[PDB]
Amino acid sequence: KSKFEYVRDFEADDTCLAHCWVVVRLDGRNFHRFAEKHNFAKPNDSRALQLMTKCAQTVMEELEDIVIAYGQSDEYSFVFKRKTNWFKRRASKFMTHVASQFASSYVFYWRDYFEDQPLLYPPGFDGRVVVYPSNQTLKDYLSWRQADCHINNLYNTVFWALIQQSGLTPVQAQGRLQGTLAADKNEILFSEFNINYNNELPMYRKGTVLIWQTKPVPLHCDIIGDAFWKEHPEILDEDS
Amino acid sequence: KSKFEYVRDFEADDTCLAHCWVVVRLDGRNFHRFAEKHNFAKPNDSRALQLMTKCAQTVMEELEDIVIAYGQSDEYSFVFKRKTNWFKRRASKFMTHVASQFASSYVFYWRDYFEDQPLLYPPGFDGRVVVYPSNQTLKDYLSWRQADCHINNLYNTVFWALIQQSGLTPVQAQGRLQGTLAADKNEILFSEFNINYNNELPMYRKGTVLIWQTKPVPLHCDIIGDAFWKEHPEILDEDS
Amino acid sequence: KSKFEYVRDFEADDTCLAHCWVVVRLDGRNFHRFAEKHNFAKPNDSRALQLMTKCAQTVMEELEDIVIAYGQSDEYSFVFKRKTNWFKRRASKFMTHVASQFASSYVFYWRDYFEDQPLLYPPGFDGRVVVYPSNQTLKDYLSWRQADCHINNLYNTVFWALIQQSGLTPVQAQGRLQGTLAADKNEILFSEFNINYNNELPMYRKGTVLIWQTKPVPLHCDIIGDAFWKEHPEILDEDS
Amino acid sequence: KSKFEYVRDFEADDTCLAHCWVVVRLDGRNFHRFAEKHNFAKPNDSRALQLMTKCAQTVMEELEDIVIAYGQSDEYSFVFKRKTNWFKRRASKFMTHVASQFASSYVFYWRDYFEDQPLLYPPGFDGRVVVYPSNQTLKDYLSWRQADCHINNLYNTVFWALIQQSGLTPVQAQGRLQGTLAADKNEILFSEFNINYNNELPMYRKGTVLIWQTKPVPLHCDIIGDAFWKEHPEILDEDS
Repeated sequence: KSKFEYVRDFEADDTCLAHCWVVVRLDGRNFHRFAEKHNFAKPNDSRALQLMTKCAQTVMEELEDIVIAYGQSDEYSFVFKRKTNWFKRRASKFMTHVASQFASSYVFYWRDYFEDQPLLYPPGFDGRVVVYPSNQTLKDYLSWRQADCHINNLYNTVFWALIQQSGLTPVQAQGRLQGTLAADKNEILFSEFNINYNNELPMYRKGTVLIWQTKPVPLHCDIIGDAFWKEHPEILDEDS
Repeated sequence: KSKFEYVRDFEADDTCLAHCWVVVRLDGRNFHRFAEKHNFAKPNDSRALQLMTKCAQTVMEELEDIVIAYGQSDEYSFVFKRKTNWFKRRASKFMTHVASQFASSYVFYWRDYFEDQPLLYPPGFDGRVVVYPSNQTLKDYLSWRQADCHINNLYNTVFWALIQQSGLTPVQAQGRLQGTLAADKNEILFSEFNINYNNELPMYRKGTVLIWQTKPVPLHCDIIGDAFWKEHPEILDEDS
Repeated sequence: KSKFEYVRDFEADDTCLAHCWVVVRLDGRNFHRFAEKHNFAKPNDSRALQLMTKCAQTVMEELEDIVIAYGQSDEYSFVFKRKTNWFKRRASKFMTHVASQFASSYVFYWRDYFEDQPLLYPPGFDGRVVVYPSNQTLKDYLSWRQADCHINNLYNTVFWALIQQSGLTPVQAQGRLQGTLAADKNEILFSEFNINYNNELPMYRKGTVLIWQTKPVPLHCDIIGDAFWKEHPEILDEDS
Repeated sequence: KSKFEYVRDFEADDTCLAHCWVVVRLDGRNFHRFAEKHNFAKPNDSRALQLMTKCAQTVMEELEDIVIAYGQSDEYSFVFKRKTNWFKRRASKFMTHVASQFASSYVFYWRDYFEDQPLLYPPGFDGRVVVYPSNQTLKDYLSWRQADCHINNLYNTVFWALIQQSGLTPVQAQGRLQGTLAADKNEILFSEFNINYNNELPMYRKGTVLIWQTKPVPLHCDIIGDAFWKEHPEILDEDS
């Protein structure tokens, strides 16, 4: 009917390969500018990070089949169990339901974390869907993101200390850090600022992992090693 | 030498066929419940509708290459010009940037339309991407959505009149309307409720179209006929 | 400055999910008619089957990264190792190179198997590509095809015996076999035709597997059990 | 049933955008070597070209919904009408049925064109599927291929004349031709070899077009201009 209904023929199938892990990853859009305009503390800002996590919790509570989420900096990844058929496994549905629910929550709960700082404008989020064929590839993905958190936090902590405390210019801080190794960065934090990196808050060092324990609770533990997985076998062991 | 970086190989290309119209369509998620919980007026609620449009305007102003938007009820469609290469024409990018920016705006500008009614929880939105190969198919798509607005508004107007004014039960209203034709519904509104359907507000009857005139201005005109397109030839005539 | 070159923009990416098994499966097109027209012996014809295998061998020798092939009746499946990047893993390339090389070989080597029977016309082949995320799914796929060979050979052997030896009409044969179980079919072959099914040629019962031993050698063994895989661990154990 | 049947869930949809032109293009695989080994005459070999065309005719006769084919050098393109639903418009089916039927025919009819030259080995063919959204884009595609034929034949004719008649070395011929314009190449053919390019056989200059007139007949006419299309309006005018 309608005579215009034929246009439905143009919708294409975007089904995610069956019995595989489906991950939706979100990145705040132009959050470098968003951070500036909202006076985000460098190198880490607890308000921003906890707001993100609160949004991830909401996504996990409102959508379905998400078994684990991992967030750090301006990103959050959501893993849907592989036997899911939530929306016939259509990529577009995973993407938009996660992206929209997250964004609405970001604004909705903003005041709970930024009681004094006013939200200047509704932000946007970049999103993508990736399918991982195995438990090992999924874990490697999560390790990839956690390792990224580590690399960036170490760099940023020493970088901002050089600026905010040593008085160096952004360009000077960068030059001093170029070519430096992990051990070097640690030595600089210790010698020049009397900072023990390993004592920095767990959230800033490892990021945040959300799992069902029922409600999604936050943890700032290592997920690269086996310990985490051996202790929460229900996640990867699930059927299909 | 990351070692986990190989997981990048899993990202798949979701490029939209070149030189074609790209449409992102959004639908409020479970908005039947959202409407109930927020006391939306039936059959039409100006607050809700105008908030949606405000969101569409924000999406058009913050993203790029959107030449026309059309909304009605709990939906809104965004048309990206066919020569766009905004994000290498990746479907996921169109989807998430539109969905997220729309959702954050929905919460952000809520009070501007629901000054008294409080927002009980951050809503989610359903989204999809469709590629239309020609100007005629794109027009037919828009006509399909506008015709949908007409069909539903006529049905809902008489439906809610039977309930809110005749005292019929939802089930009775439905029974009375089954098998009825468009002319019949019009007759019922006129005879039993002294309602001239054609005099109902334009926004409720035709929905809202957004085009650049620069800023995106709202119009509640017919877009099925040629009149609209002959008057705004810049939209379909653009290169590529 | 060609001016027509822009049509290249329309080519779409059809890359197969990285680090996964890629299978190309071929089916002779309308081979029921081809078999009739070329006097194929029923229920099995060694000429046809061995010609197919010869073709599979040529596909494995001329293309690259194929680690195992399995054929039966009018089909043949080719498995490409998962670390292959042969053609950027484009589905179309796997499909056409396999399909074309197979078809040309079918005609080229025809006389080597049908020395007297003349080829009446060049046949066509149906083809498809499927990506299997794991070793178990790939094995289950091969088992699915071998089991198919078993089910059909048992059915066809008793079916053609009822016709070619009992004088039943095709429709009568079918009626007699409807509702029958595997054991029943075995009983019928034994009692009424003095045929011990398990003694039928291995090729007809299990089909043909091709693996590198270098050249691709034919084997008519079971591949559903673990025996085959434990003995040829190089196939599934390969990197990536 | 089967227990292995679940593997069917892995097959992905590869449907071509509805109501659009579907083109399957084939390129002989490593035909530079094939030409050498079979003593193909340079710059053009009538046997090779006519064999290709014979194969294209067979593809058009055995498959369905192909309305026009265009071939030149070692390639052939097949255009399927846009309202086709032959195989649910699955790319893989267009690809493999065209590639296989073509290849089997190439071998089958080889002797009809190479009566003395023996076929040393069964060749392979590269294949691809492209979807064109409009009549204009389809025509531009065909013009792109015909123009390519022109460009290459002009270059090759003068190139091989320089070698085969002027005694230049391949590397010298190339150097002399670098930087030369169309008019220059024409001047060289005329002045040095007394060759009027425009008098070369139509097949070598324009290639071959196949259309239904019913059977697919060969034509060596221009298809870049409107003349051809105005005279055979049935092709682009067909419904959908």
